[PDB]
Amino acid sequence: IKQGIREVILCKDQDGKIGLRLKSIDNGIFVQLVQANSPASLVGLRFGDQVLQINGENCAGWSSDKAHKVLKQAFGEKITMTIRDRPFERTITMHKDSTGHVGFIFKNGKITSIVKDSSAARNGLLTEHNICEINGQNVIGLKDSQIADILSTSGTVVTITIMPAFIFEHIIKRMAPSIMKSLMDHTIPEV
Repeated sequence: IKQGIREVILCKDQDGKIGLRLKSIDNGIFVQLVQANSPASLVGLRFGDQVLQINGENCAGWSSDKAHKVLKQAFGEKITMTIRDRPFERTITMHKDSTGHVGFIFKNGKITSIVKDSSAARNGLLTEHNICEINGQNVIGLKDSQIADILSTSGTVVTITIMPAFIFEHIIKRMAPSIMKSLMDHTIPEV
């Protein structure tokens, strides 16, 4: 989680699209969905991200409907956005043991238990937290088996980005779980 506000310049695709859905939370506007292969993913917008401004207009108190509206009525040429990076999330780094375990049980993305003497324990991982990303990759809507596969196919060092479930549940709300599985950008970023 990069601590600060950064600026991104977007450009609508051939189809007029930017690949973004935004959700109103606590009188801000947050990224609910980033579509793979979109101007939004290229410029590196992330699920969870706060949008403070669009085109220099403040977003405070905007509905989702309204933020969606504004994006459609902007010249594709240059959409400036000012972004606070994943303010609702934290990242934990952990080490697998000899037996290739970090030390927790989870279900539907939600960590539900932590195991004694594990790295999960030593690093103070919490239950009631939804997994957002592993080792830099968005894992939301993937099935547990897939999430579990990512964890085995990772090095010894595992980095998890987590979000309190109450907040996660407020964000994905009004999002059908297939759009997540299919459309939500699950790719390693591109250099």
